[PDB]
Amino acid sequence: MRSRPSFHPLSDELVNYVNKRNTTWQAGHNFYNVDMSYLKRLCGTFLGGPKPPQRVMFTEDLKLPASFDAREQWPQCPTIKEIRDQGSCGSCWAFGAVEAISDRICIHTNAHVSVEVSAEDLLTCCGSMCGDGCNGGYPAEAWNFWTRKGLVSGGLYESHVGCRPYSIPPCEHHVNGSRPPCTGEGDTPKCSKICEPGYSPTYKQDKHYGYNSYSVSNSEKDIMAEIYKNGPVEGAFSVYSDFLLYKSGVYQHVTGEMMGGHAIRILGWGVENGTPYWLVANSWNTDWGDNGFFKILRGQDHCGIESEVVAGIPRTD
Repeated sequence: MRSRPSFHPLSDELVNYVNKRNTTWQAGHNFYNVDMSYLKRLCGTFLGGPKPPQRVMFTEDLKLPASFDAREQWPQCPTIKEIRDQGSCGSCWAFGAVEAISDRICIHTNAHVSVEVSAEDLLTCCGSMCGDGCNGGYPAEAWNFWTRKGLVSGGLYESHVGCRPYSIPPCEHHVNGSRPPCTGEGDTPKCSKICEPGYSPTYKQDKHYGYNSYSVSNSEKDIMAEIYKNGPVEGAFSVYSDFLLYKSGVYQHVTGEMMGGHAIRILGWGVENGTPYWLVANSWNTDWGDNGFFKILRGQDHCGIESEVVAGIPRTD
């Protein structure tokens, strides 16, 4: 083994090609002046590991809709619209986890009470359990740590929102070459069991605990029913070099190298011109894709999209 890290990103010919082929999506340049170490740490999820049981979806007598956008169902739970940034930290497994966890609280805690769960608290305080912090991690075990120990509040970098807000700064990858090259590097922040000054409750007071962690079957129908009945879920999929260039439409892998495994948050679905899809949000800001979101081919375990859906339900009262 010998992973060769370097640079010289996603060409134009890659974009141009993806277009001339006429797949269900159109490319463009998202990352500019970025180091391939960046693009890699961006995809920070290992695939498989410790699948949590199986939410035996009671599907039979549940006339699901043809299309659905969780942002439109629960409009009072804004966490659903929010797109985050993992920085050059393969903290995405922690991201899909807390992004959804955040929604579901507002949804199950009486669709009326929002809080941004700290991707920092989980990223830094979990441990081998979840894996390697910014170097990759197990989505399954994020949910599990939530249920296990809980997660305090904590919004975007320098947002000053919550117990522990993400201290890892984002890089302007979607812009200018005059600034510093975005090298995907750094280390995992140290687990500081303490909220920032200004915010009250304390840390222990602020910890939100889940009730259980579970796997949604590998079934389009089942996944749809988890999302409809309980809100967004967290999945994962293999990122090929062509995906980083996604701009709009329904993503279907055409060309590209197997960059790595990256986690996600599925919040909806639909059909875009005879092309069924899943409405998913990313952890690489609002400049990538369509306002941070992208649509991937549904019902074909495309890139493993429907094979790692883990979800959880919060503890009542």
